[PDB]
Amino acid sequence: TVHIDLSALNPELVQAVQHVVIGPSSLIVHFNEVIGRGHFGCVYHGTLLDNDGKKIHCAVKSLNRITDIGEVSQFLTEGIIMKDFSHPNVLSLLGICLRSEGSPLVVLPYMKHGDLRNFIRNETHNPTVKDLIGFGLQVAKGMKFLASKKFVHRDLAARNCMLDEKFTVKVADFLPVKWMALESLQTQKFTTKSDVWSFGVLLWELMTRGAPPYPDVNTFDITVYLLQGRRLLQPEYCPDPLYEVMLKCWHPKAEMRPSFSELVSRISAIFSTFIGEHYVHVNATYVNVK
Ligand SMILES: NC1CCN(Cc2ccn3ncnc(Oc4ccc(NC(=O)NC(=O)Cc5ccc(F)cc5)cc4F)c23)CC1
Repeated sequence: TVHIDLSALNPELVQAVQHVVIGPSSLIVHFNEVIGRGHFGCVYHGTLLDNDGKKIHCAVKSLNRITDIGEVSQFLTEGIIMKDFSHPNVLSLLGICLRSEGSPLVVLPYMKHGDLRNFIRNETHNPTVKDLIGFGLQVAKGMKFLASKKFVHRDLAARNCMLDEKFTVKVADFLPVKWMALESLQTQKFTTKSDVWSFGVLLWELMTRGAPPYPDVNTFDITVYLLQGRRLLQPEYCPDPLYEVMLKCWHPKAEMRPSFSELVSRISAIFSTFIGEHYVHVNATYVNVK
């Protein structure tokens, strides 16, 4: 029972929130266990009673409160944006259950290992070149899926990719100038080819085990830096063929950049050549760098 006129939302718009709803008669939320509140909502640990037995772990997403109906359609329209995202490498929506008491919730599958960036930066973890390339391969597969749905991410980065118990990457979304294409920096226009550029930066984050891109650069003022004729350097443990792909992702002519289908293809080949014997270590010069 909220004190806001919600049905004044977008009928012939957000009516699909029903054929996706999952009655509270099966979802248990743990408001005491907070996994993390990014900035525009609190995320807790949750459980789902699948049908009449199967219980499953998950991450419940909720918002502040009354800042009007506008932001309620924003949190909903979005969660519904994931509804059609049926791909193993894309973070999906379990459903949306409604109490309407002052904060609707979106149910996501729990990601045991959190985000790809914190996971790889972890010194207790021991990824090989193969594992890191594999994570990158999984990201390209999800992006290949998203591009096919004509969905432009606009914010692809290791911090936005989630990792689950089976080590399956789920591309997700929790101005990032350092991941932006030259043409986007200049004309604020985002495209799939601009995601490919961000994917090239993401591969660099992976091979550097989460070092921040261009530490030394003004940020913004990245445009002037790139225009001087610069790109991120090849990480120590990055295979040449992979750096070559990174260089392609950062092509000056967007249309000249490989598609995500080509990226999956190219990267699956590179990945196939490694056996898991080359361990990737952290770079002394990147450590502690923000
Ligand atoms: N970097 C942060 C740090 C905290 N961490 C919280 C966390 C830990 C474990 N989990 N498990 C699940 N979910 C956890 O948080 C969340 C992680 C992602 C989302 N995403 C959305 O709400 N929406 C989308 O992703 C939309 C979208 C989907 C696909 C796209 F290609 C583009 C956009 C919501 C969360 F709540 C969590 C998290 C990553």
